[PDB]
Amino acid sequence: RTIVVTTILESPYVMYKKNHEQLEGNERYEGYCVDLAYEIAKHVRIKYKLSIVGDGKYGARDPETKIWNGMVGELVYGRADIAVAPLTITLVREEVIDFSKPFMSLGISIMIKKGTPIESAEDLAKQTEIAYGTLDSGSTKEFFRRSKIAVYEKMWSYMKSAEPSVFTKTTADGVARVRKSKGKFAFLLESTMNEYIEQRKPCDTMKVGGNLDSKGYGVATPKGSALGTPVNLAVLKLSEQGILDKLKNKWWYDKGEC
Amino acid sequence: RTIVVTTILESPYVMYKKNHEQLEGNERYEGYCVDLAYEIAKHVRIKYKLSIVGDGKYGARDPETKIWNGMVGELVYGRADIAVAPLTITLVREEVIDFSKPFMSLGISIMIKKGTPIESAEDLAKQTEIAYGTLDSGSTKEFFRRSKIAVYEKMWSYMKSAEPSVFTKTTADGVARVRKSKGKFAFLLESTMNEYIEQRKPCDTMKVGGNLDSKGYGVATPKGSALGTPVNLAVLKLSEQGILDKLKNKWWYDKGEC
Ligand SMILES: C=C(C)[C@H]1CN[C@H](C(=O)O)[C@H]1CC(=O)O
Ligand SMILES: C=C(C)[C@H]1CN[C@H](C(=O)O)[C@H]1CC(=O)O
Ligand SMILES: [Zn+2]
Ligand SMILES: [Zn+2]
Repeated sequence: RTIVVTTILESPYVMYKKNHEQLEGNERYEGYCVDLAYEIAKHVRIKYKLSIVGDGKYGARDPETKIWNGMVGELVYGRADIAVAPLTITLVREEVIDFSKPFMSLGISIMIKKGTPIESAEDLAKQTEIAYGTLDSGSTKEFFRRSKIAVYEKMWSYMKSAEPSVFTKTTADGVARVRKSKGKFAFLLESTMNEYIEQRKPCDTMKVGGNLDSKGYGVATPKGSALGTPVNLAVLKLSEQGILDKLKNKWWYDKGEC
Repeated sequence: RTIVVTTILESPYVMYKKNHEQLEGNERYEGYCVDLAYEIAKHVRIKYKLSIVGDGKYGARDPETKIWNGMVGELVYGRADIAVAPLTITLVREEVIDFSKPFMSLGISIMIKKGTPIESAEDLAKQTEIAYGTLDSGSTKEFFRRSKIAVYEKMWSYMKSAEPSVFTKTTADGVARVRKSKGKFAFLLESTMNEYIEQRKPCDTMKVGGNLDSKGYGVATPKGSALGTPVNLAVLKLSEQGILDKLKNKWWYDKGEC
């Protein structure tokens, strides 16, 4: 009866509240995706419990074992009913779970320390004084691994052999590396996280140039679930009421520190 | 066996070629959605025929008869297998047909003649010297009709009573009215058409301000169709190959006249 909603810690989508150790159940979390889960549950009329995904991953298939990890895996193996997180809509995931229409749009983008002489991906690809990298797993890394576009193929060729490794484990690590590189590191990450960080102190990063692609985050359910259709319609309803726009403003811009 | 693909004339999505009267079948049309139909058909492996929708409408339900008109109606009543056009993904349509993930993103936007002193929707709502309106039917008009947001409610209140009528029948009429108003008419229309027109001679219009909402166009199929899943995956595949970006550039920007 109580619906299991898998998600993952990532600012400002899902975060522990400051006093979370005094709170219980859903009340210990806050963020965009926390607010979105509450609005979807009200429209679909369900009771639910937020569960943080055990392995801390989003979702990819191990090439050797064929096992799906992360939140995707939770849905595929029947351990969760719905995933609500910044889970990028990609063909390999859509083949195994269902995604709602997108609740947020985004693209891969470039984050630099203010003053770095880079304005585009082409600017990065042409040189190597300024190192650049992606998270060590995820949709952005796969974008580069799989691209057949000249400039991105060149970038992937550089990133896979660069030493020391240009890959980072978490968004916070990628950000700290831009901040502590003295302008010699640029981080390639989703425009949404890039936009959020650009409004946080110390106000020393910025998003530069256009995005390299155009995609969306979606709410995900197992294939065949009776919740899929109602969740999808709930997302469109919230879009048309202006609620997704209000939530983005609330968590990115209303209390922007810059 | 041959798949019926319903669509509609709208530049630069679907247009007759200059010598179309000497050509037959699919070869008489060209445009973004013509190229998109060809790429989807190749991936899904189907033979198809493009049919221009008889009533020249996109899709809405008559409040008296309950009958669906336009391309949506063609799908619902079984007269077409797929619709490929700038058909906006909206909750009322998604309740009755299936949409693919979005192949293009867009929002309602404002088109002005160069020099008009308007930079936002708030600027329009505050005054009446510069008249403003939408197409007489479609998603944009319904956006305003249904909005509960203060500024848009005020705009809808003005538009519904304004005399002479601020509504127009077609994009071309709305555009001609901006061009022939001497700066006293602004047209509210989807950002995609706004962007296209801004690159056509005489180069005297522009898109101003941000978009008022954020949505997408989708390829549509009847509910239950065996083509729905393969079409959806085809759209994601083309997105990830960069083909949707290439097609947008081809039809909007590569031969831009401005
Ligand atoms: C935060 C992470 C690791 C996630 C979020 N969206 C992508 C995903 O759904 O794969 C990942 C980021 C990216 O790959 O840059
Ligand atoms: C061209 C037209 C009348 C269509 C295209 N997209 C919207 C639709 O799918 O309703 C309409 C435009 C708009 O309402 O501004
Ligand atoms: Zn704790
Ligand atoms: Zn003819």
